[PDB]
Amino acid sequence: RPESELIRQSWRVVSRSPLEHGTVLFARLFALEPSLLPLFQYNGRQFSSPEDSLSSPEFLDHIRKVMLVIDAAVTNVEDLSSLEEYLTSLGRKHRAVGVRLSSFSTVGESLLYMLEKSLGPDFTPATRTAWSRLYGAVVQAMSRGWDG
Ligand code: HEM
Ligand SMILES: [Ar]
Repeated sequence: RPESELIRQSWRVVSRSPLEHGTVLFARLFALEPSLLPLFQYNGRQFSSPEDSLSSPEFLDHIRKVMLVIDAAVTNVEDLSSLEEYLTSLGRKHRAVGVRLSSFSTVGESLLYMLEKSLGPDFTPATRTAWSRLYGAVVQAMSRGWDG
């Protein structure tokens, strides 16, 4: 505690409808950083517009994969060292597909946006601070996949 409990309580709301909330996360992401759009290359083709991504089964499967990684982080919030090796290889995979490490800061802001809009009154400054810390720890582990 105390960050721990704020994370578990707030995630309970989001995890009721993961694809709907993850849709908000990625809509926001492309609004902030449109140059992330070409990195989702399924069947060797590029999405033209952000709304094109929302029709792609492969893209929606990636939303589910994202939400499952965040769920594992919440389940393990008391000790994240258990996920470190997995997160390092997840970083390496994203480096491989072309994501720059700086772009994970925009992902974090999109995550915070999605929580603010979902929780409304209930997304307190303490809750924000807890999620920033948890997300920061996840990215620090992933960052090792970009060497060092
Ligand atoms: C700008 C942000 C991101 C981009 C452009 C991106 C793109 C991709 C791409 C192209 C793949 C490979 C194809 C696929 O499996 O759908 C992938 C795999 C994956 N991504 Fe992401 N991703 C991003 C962020 C994230 C985040 C934040 C997470 C989790 C916290 C995540 C979790 C995954 C997982 C679990 C896989 C499967 C990895 C594997 O092969 O084992 N991604 N991502
Ligand atoms: Ar997170």
